[PDB]
Amino acid sequence: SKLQICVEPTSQKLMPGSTLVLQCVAVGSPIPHYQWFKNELPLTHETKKLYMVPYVDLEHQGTYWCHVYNDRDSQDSKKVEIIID
Repeated sequence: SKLQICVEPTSQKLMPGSTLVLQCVAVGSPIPHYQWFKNELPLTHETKKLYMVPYVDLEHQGTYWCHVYNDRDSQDSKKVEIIID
């Protein structure tokens, strides 16, 4: 079945100390895999539908997206901006 992202991440405007929660959910068979990126670099070990940072600071500001893939198809989520004010 067609790999397709159904839940797209959302941009957020956060304060230091707030929680960052990004989500990307896809359907498909074979079952989709995920890998999150920030500022063009993979976030190590962030291979889940959720990416969550409990207490944010300025270092978490940036542009994020998730690569979603299986052994036939792949899609990139929308790019979202996390602003830390």
